Amino acid sequence: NLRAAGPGWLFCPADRPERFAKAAAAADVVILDLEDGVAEAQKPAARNALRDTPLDPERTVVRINAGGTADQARDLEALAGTAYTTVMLPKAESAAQVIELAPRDVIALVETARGAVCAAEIAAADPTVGMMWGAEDLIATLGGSSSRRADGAYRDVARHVRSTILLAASAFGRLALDAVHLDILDVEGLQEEARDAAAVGFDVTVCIHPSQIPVVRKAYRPSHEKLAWARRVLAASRSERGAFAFEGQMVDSPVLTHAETMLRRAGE
Amino acid sequence: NLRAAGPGWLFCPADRPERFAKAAAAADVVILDLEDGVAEAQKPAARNALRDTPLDPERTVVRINAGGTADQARDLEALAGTAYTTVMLPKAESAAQVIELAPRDVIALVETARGAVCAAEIAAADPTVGMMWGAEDLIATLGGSSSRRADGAYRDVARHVRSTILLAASAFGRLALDAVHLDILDVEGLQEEARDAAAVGFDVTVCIHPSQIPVVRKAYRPSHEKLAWARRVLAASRSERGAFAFEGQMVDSPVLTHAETMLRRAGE
Amino acid sequence: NLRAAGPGWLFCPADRPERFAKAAAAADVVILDLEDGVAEAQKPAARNALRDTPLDPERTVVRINAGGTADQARDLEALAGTAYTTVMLPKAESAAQVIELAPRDVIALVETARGAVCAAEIAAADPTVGMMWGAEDLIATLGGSSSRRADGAYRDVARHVRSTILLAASAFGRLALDAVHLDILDVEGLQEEARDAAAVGFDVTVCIHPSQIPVVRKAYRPSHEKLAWARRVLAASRSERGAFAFEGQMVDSPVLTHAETMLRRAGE
Ligand SMILES: CC(C)(COP(=O)(O)OP(=O)(O)OC[C@H]1O[C@@H](n2cnc3c(N)ncnc32)[C@H](O)[C@@H]1OP(=O)(O)O)[C@@H](O)C(=O)NCCC(=O)NCCS
Ligand SMILES: CC(C)(COP(=O)(O)OP(=O)(O)OC[C@H]1O[C@@H](n2cnc3c(N)ncnc32)[C@H](O)[C@@H]1OP(=O)(O)O)[C@@H](O)C(=O)NCCC(=O)NCCS
Ligand SMILES: CC(C)(COP(=O)(O)OP(=O)(O)OC[C@H]1O[C@@H](n2cnc3c(N)ncnc32)[C@H](O)[C@@H]1OP(=O)(O)O)[C@@H](O)C(=O)NCCC(=O)NCCS
Ligand SMILES: [Mg+2]
Ligand SMILES: [Mg+2]
Ligand SMILES: [Mg+2]
Repeated sequence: NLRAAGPGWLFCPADRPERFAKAAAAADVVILDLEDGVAEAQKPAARNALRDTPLDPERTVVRINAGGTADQARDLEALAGTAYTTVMLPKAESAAQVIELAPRDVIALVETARGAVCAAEIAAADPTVGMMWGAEDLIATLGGSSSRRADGAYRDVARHVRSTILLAASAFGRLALDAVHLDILDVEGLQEEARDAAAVGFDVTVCIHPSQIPVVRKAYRPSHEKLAWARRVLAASRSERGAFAFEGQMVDSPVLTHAETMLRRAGE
Repeated sequence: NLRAAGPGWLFCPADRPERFAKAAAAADVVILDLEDGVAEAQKPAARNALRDTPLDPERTVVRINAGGTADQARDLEALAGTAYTTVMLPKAESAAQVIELAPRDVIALVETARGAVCAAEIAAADPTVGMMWGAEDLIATLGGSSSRRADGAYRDVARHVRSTILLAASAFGRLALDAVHLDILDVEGLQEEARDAAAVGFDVTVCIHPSQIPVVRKAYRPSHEKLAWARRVLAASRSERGAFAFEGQMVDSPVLTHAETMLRRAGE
Repeated sequence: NLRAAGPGWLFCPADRPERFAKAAAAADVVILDLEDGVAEAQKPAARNALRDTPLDPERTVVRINAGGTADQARDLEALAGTAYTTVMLPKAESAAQVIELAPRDVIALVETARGAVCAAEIAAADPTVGMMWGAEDLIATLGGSSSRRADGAYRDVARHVRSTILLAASAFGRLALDAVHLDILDVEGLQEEARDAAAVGFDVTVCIHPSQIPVVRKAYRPSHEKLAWARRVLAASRSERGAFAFEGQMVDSPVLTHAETMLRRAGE
């Protein structure tokens, strides 16, 4: 039940076991990384550390290597000596890549054009429990050079893939995870992203530094002004029958659902 | 031939029959609503109203309840006592949901992640004559809480689904209907939306208040500046062979088509 | 190997053979146009010009007419008398339209809703070596009247299709070609577009005037500021193993790939 954890998930390289406990303490869910966070020469040591420094398997996911690679094979061998049951699959590009990871639960990280093109097949695969997107491998594999424009906003194709993943995940009832914010000190930019992610239905914002978790948790709580409105409209709705105008707005079922969702997030 | 009616379509709850004639007078097409506009407890009375206060079936559509619901069964039973032949299907999620509504004409309202993912299949279904998108059920079903950002623009996933629906509809020659504007007094925002809808090829902007119709109709006629240009380029084109530069712009077939479409709209 | 040619491709109407050598001199690759650049009445003459005034077939593409048209038939007949082996297919709408052009290499120009819906199938077709998108026929066929909003940006549906084609192209290892800039003297607007195109992984910006070519070649060279950063981060990486923080940013494999890609571009 990762769907009950909290929105602040945190990457930690698997070759840094001295930080595992810190990460577990700071975050709702830790993603121990055997992939791009760790250099090739350091992967074997990272795998040893996984086995030798267990976190709670109910709140820890392991990002393994891409399908068909020698590393993934070594990863799955190492995982056989752990109690970890959920993995994150990078460069997820087909349903088959997820299905071969049975009986583990899988979070598919779509971060290539092929993955975007196949997002719905990947989402529908049986072991999938969530979908994440990655802007940086996406731009890298497209042969590009930057995921953001001068003003910091994501370039269109990244914005496009983010929506693609959110819909693919939601269409098949999977968790949706938003991309990492690479500018560590940029709490302002992270706050804006997290608030928007929360508004559109993402379940999680993945973080790369523990200082980011409190920003993400706060961002997933609706503002005082949003909560006041949620309260007002739901109260007025108790006296109405069908569509009605409230504070100049046409309100009915899905709008009341937004209000309920806001109060739910405030409560939990 | 809804195709031949104006762009101003107007929802009216079916449990408000004293407003039917008003709605029919103000709008090009009326959508009598048996779904979210009407509370569950009032649906039977709305169904009775549908039978007892008929509107011109050549300019009226009935939004029924979602596929697989007991409410949709009751709606279709009530529909049997009417002349209405076009229905709007909310939460359209598969070609099958549309096909089972034969022999009626169907406008598919895609307002869920699954709908967006399956948009093209829904558009290609035989009884489909139109596609609409719905931002609020979309966000609600995603688990989100806000369809628009602080400055009022639709969030990315809504913009994405809008374009998805326009393309799916056009690829199969269906009418495309743009989403409702819930801020009733926000004539400014409606105007902005409706002008853009007209410019990209939407056939209709759906309205929730009769005061919105005049705004939509005006927004769908190109501005004086656009029409002057259309006239100029087309005049110039009659003495042209192939691509040519007009007022510093490269002009060929599709640009001339744009100009003709403007003048056609001014004509209509 | 059009992939090894620069990013500056130039359309020239096939009924203007006195400009062929000029085109060839200015551009990296010339696209000789038998479609919309040429009026129907001038097409047979254009076809004679193609035969009578040959360009280097290793650096020339021919845009033929759409699938199923009498004009395409005549285009292919005319082409049998040339050494041209790559064609551009306008209004590309299915894999079948591409496959029937074997054994020639095909750049599929997607510029209709159907094309956008079928983009991945088109890209995957065996003869496809490139995908381009066309904003003006897109709006034209949707029944719209302008591809850009007041401030000059492309409307959403065009931005949507652009990303769609970039992903489809890249998912199947095809060249990705960005859309023409119709405002000839707007070199500032072209610069912005081309820089973004290069940043997200487009291989080509297609031009309609030889004055645009220098702008495009310059835009595909990363700025002094970006190159400075690429040098720094890659130098720093040779001292690191795995993810590291550089100048406040989380850095790992794909980001370093971005840097390498910038330097590769500066080298070319
Ligand atoms: C980028 C990174 C290497 C920075 O290292 P750094 O220079 O040591 O960062 P800081 O100096 O700001 O460290 C601050 C504190 O937080 C800790 N910390 C930083 N990142 C951490 C992480 N991902 N997990 C656990 N603890 C972390 C540090 O250990 C340090 O703790 P301490 O002062 O109590 O000893 C680190 O943030 C990191 O590993 N991020 C994740 C990278 C990753 O996994 N990428 C793969 C997918 S994007
Ligand atoms: C939101 C709503 C309930 C507001 O009702 P309201 O409080 O009466 O709004 P107003 O006071 O501004 O109404 C003004 C006039 O316009 C009429 N009117 C308002 N909305 C109307 C509608 N959708 N159809 C017909 N007439 C309408 C009212 O009857 C009133 O007429 P009158 O003065 O001649 O008697 C109403 O706009 C409505 O029902 N909209 C449609 C809701 C819907 O169908 N949602 C589902 C799909 S999104
Ligand atoms: C738009 C167009 C007709 C402009 O005509 P124009 O008025 O003659 O252009 P200019 O006056 O700026 O010409 C300037 C010079 O560039 C040349 N030139 C302009 N466009 C050229 C082209 N597409 N190919 C080769 N040479 C071109 C002209 O011959 C002229 O050369 P010169 O004066 O050194 O002898 C011409 O640019 C053109 O044909 N563009 C392509 C249209 C097209 O192919 N559309 C279909 C796909 S989008
Ligand atoms: Mg990655
Ligand atoms: Mg709805
Ligand atoms: Mg075209």
